[PDB]
Amino acid sequence: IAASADAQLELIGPRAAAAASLESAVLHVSLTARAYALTPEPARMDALQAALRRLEGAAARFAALPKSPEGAALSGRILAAVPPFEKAAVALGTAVATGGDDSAIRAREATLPPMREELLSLLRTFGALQQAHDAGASHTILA
Amino acid sequence: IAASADAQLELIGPRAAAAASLESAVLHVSLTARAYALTPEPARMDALQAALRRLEGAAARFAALPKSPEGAALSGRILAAVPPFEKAAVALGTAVATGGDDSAIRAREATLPPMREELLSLLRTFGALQQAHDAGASHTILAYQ
Ligand SMILES: [Cl-]
Ligand SMILES: [Cl-]
Ligand SMILES: [Cl-]
Ligand SMILES: [Cl-]
Ligand code: NA
Ligand SMILES: [Zn+2]
Ligand SMILES: [Zn+2]
Ligand SMILES: [Zn+2]
Ligand SMILES: [Zn+2]
Ligand SMILES: [Zn+2]
Repeated sequence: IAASADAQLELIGPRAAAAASLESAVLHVSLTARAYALTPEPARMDALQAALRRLEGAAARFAALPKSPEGAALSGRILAAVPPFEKAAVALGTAVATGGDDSAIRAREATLPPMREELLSLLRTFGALQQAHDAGASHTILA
Repeated sequence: IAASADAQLELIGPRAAAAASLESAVLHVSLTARAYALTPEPARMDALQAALRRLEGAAARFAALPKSPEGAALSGRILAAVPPFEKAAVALGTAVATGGDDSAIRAREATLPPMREELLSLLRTFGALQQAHDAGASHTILAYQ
């Protein structure tokens, strides 16, 4: 009861942490993909690959958190956008790795930033709504 | 697209985490203090005690990370708010423990929530500003040259 309330409130820190880590994974993927387009070395290709695994890991962690009703709606949208984003970043990396046109690399890569922006904008809104519901639930328990 | 830019951007996650975690430690000290005062019992004194050590650790993690210039203002004040809030929390505890008068304990208790809400308000403002700053730095870092 008190224990179950406290269990609810203690999700805050981890929920916020998972959201930011998904945020940061989306960034790191964009950053590593851009850098590999820029300089098609082994270490760069490897860093991109590692970034995509980090992204799948962050999406999964994020997916597992209980969310507020508002929060869960956005969450679905966020998670549904992650596979297309990964997919596009994989095509980029592949286009580079296989020696594509400097023009084909440019085109694959140009696809990413609109997806990145959308993904980051949804997570930012998720953070805002969830934190508001956290504040309401917080007050109910401490009252 | 240099290494120095990854290092900058990789601070986002931990900083955000340390902010949420301090937010949570502060709630948790409030929640255990209240529960103790409502129902004085050994495990509840223990938890308030544990919550206090947790808050000192969360403050220390948060104080350790670099912050944007906007944050640095709010930041300084957040951290200075912690000791007074802990000190009040100890005084509520100690009052319940030493066998306080139902009135005096209500007074010490009442002195907590204002301090909690102010600190949490600051923290959330800090989060919003740092987020806006991180979003602008990320954008710039990934801009086409
Ligand atoms: Cl990054
Ligand atoms: Cl709600
Ligand atoms: Cl709590
Ligand atoms: Cl922006
Ligand atoms: Na509040
Ligand atoms: Zn990175
Ligand atoms: Zn709500
Ligand atoms: Zn708690
Ligand atoms: Zn700034
Ligand atoms: Zn942007």
